[PDB]
Amino acid sequence: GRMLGEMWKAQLNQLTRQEFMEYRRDGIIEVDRSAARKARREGNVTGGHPVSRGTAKLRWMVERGFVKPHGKVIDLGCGRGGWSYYCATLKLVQEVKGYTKGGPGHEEPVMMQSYGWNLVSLKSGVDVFYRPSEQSDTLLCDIGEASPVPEIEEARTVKVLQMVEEWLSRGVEDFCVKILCPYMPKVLKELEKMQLRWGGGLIRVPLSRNSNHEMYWVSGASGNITNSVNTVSQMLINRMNRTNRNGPKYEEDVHLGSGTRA
Ligand SMILES: C[C@@]1(F)[C@H](O)[C@@H](COP(=O)(O)OP(=O)(O)OP(=O)(O)O)O[C@H]1n1cnc2c(=O)[nH]c(N)nc21
Ligand SMILES: Nc1ncnc2c1ncn2[C@@H]1O[C@H](CSCC[C@H](N)C(=O)O)[C@@H](O)[C@H]1O
Repeated sequence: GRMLGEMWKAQLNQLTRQEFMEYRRDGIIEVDRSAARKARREGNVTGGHPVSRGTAKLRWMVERGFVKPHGKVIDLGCGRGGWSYYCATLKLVQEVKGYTKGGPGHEEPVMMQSYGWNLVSLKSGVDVFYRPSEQSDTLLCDIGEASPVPEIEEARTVKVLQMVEEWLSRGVEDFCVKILCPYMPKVLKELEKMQLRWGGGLIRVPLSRNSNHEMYWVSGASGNITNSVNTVSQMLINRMNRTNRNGPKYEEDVHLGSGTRA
């Protein structure tokens, strides 16, 4: 038998494009980024606007205690830097190192002056899958590229977990790791072993789009992995089958201020 999430992916792939676009943001929470997009086009780096939607997703988890960034934070796949700049605003964070691939088709780090920007060092041109691990107090990873083929998303997710395993073995106190495809067998098998060793649990951020099944493995959660994943699959399938669509529920984006930290 298959996990319900496999069903969801098959049904997702059968939507027309118009159906898909009507579904992907139906009933999710979305922060309004109109001012942020104007800020990046105007080079406004002091207005507190996050560089991406990712900031609001990590804020959601941090304010619920699912991860408590502190000390030295390493941000794997930092992209423009939304997670890294957010952590540098936090009282217990002392240093943020972000690594991302960059180059054609990939986001380059953006230089911002949000609060605590001077604690952030972002490095492009870095393939984290071949980078030696380093010590960290907080380990973040937001990597996982979508595909219509669930076996490709499965393999991509397993590769992330095998990399994270090396970084966690350095001794990490807090973590938050994107699980792109949590319902496929090879991901479940690996995650269950890694939960046994390192703890944590899977959570679904309601800012995630209905067009993906992404969940985050976070140190400040617990709970059965199979049940957590199934709960998300049923929600996403329920939303796909309720065809009176409303678009997202809008909320306010994070304000990251400006200024250096001592
Ligand atoms: C093919 C996919 F399965 C993608 O593998 C997944 C994520 O496609 P996506 O790039 O939007 O990812 P998403 O936006 O959710 O994630 P974030 O940006 O928040 O990180 O949706 C499906 N998909 C994309 N386009 C279409 C489409 O035209 N028609 C249909 N039927 N399915 C589509
Ligand atoms: N092998 C790899 N090594 C390093 N970065 C990678 C990678 N594969 C993908 N990435 C990067 O992972 C990034 C995920 S971006 C995630 C959003 C980010 N947390 C924010 O808040 O802005 C992408 O920019 C992508 O280019």
